[PDB]
Amino acid sequence: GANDYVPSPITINTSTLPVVVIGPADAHTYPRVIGELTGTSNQYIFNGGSLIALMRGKFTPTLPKIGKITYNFRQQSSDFDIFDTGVPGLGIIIGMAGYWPATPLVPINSSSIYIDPVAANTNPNAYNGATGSFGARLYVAFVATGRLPNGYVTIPTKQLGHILLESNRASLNNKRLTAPVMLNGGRAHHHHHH
Ligand SMILES: [Co+2]
Ligand SMILES: [Co+2]
Repeated sequence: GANDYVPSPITINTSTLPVVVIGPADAHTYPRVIGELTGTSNQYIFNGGSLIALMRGKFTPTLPKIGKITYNFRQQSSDFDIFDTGVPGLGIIIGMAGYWPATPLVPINSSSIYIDPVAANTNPNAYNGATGSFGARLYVAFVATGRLPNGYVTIPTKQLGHILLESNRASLNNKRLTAPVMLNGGRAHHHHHH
């Protein structure tokens, strides 16, 4: 049916964090970015309806934010909210972008933001060109916010936030379809030396 779009999560994997080695120069200095996860993408965060639509995606982070940190993703520098994972000593920062490669990375540093098209953040009438899917790219870096144990650190799967689907077709907009933005759990490997 015309509006039978269905949500699909976008996920990024703890297991891709490189081994974290902290030497005497950066030991006990907080906060500090300790590594980036492999960036991911999902073309079909919303997909399925038979009638094409002009769509946009609004992201809302849902973890507690405890501070800010300046960072430039390897995948200018910007401020990012540091979100508390619930694991002592570990925070995360988030960036997101449109699925299409030319769209810019959007730092997560506010209560909610349109990740694509970014024009919608200053124009409430701005949507993506009409098509059958809405997708995104996801970027995450881990932050040492405090002492971490040596060895393997278990990181449970966490929901980072959700994307709300909006459209200039009211019947689709009124569904308030939402898709989870997920950090798949894993183990970080951490070595700390003085
Ligand atoms: Co120490
Ligand atoms: Co080791």
